[PDB]
Amino acid sequence: AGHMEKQQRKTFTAWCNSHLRKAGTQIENIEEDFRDGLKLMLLLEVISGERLAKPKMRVHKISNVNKALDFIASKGVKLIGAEEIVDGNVKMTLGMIWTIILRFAIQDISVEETSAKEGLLLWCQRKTAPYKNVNIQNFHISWKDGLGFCALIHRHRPELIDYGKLRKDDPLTNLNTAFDVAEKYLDIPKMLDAEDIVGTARPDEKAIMTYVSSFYHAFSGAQEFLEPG
Repeated sequence: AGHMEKQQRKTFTAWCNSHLRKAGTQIENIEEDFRDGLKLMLLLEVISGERLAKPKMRVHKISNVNKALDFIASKGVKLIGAEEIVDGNVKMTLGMIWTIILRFAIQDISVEETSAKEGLLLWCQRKTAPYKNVNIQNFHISWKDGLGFCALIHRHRPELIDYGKLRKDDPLTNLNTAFDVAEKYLDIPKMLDAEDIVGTARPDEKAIMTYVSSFYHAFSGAQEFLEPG
């Protein structure tokens, strides 16, 4: 339970499905749908463009999950436990998906010889720097009023948002505007809940990084496989 888990369940699920839809499927319950490892394997194949080992019981689920872990390991990722994944351990399942997001969607981001998390932050800063009422300094409260998200969109597609009519003191509108526009026009699923952001002063960094990284991939064209489906 908890605020962190709630945000991660929403964001991670939406991110996974932005890619799984390319493979003709999707998960519908992150606490249950990776337990048999099939969808975990399919997700890895979609975002890497590589072919994993060929995929109904206990060790059958363990085997598929292990096939997924083997692939992750061959890509340099640390490594939770296969048993805990098969058993539906929420914390560990979310942690595993985060390691996948970090490795396959953020780690390889680079701007002005800066990479991974710092690279993504700098890209955000470069894109939003022109806007006087935005000041991205982190992956949490800097995005709370919603102008940052609106700025990322406006910098790439000025006709989608009338930036000058955005008022910092109406964050619900700023957030909903960016979220709806990104979903409709950019194919970036709503990974964040506007009302829930207004209700906190500590939005989850991993959830925010995940969502912003999708804007990077939607606009850069840097990594074909990471573009939203």
